[PDB]
Amino acid sequence: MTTPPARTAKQRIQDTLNRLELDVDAWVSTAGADGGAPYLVPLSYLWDGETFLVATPAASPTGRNLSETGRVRLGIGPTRDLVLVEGTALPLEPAGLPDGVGDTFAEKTGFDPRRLTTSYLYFRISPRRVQAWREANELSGRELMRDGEWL
Amino acid sequence: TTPPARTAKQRIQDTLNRLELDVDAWVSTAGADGGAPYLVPLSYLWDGETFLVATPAASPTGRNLSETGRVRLGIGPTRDLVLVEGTALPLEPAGLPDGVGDTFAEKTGFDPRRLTTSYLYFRISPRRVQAWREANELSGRELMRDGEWLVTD
Repeated sequence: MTTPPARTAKQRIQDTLNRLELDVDAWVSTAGADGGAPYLVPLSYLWDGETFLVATPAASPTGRNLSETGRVRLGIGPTRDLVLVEGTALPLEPAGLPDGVGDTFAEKTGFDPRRLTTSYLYFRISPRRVQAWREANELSGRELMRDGEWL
Repeated sequence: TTPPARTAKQRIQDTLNRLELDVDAWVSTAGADGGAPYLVPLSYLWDGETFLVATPAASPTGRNLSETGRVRLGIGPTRDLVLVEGTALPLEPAGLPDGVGDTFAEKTGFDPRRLTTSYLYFRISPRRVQAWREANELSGRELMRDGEWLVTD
């Protein structure tokens, strides 16, 4: 076993899409609206090929930060074979979520916010930047998406 | 199969082993001006008491750490996670305690003291730690609060 050469954007994108399809959990990094207030939690996600869907209690720090700021970073994969997403989050009421999407979320993740009595929100997160890199080798071409578009 | 939920004493020992073993952490920070999250993995050294990370002073992480002093760390593989909330203080490469720079370099593979780019080390004092595996361990996941490991009364 050795270190593979820096990836072609094409091969990195393929690897990145496979990862997003396979993994169930992401590190979800947010910040308080009032400054110097980082927050980090793991959440299960549903990826559909263009946006992520997650769910958290509306009153959780994360819920509040996604609701109040709309800004999120996702860390997915091993730290030496990572996918980092900068995204924008919009809240969705469980009661309004399309039936099939709700069902798919619950099949993928093993829980269903619609049935929980604690007030949850779903958040649909639209990727704006995506970085993927293993090693220093791959820092330079790490940006795979900028402004919602694969490069 | 899903093993029964670990006790607090065994979780703590397992958590300490994980901290001693893993090389990298997901380092979560925020800008001073609000709604500005930042996330990146960095290498760390854990000594049983504090974490030590190093980054260019001018990196987004370095700037957030310097300006805000607050950090969250996500450590461990899938469904065996450790989540740390901590406060961070800077150490110049020339102001490390004796022996620490060497230990850091051996653990991580790089030595800020020998690089031209201006690095800071940050020493992170944990205040809260949570650790859990499957859903059955959501209960009992908090292992440190207010800077003290939790020991049953």
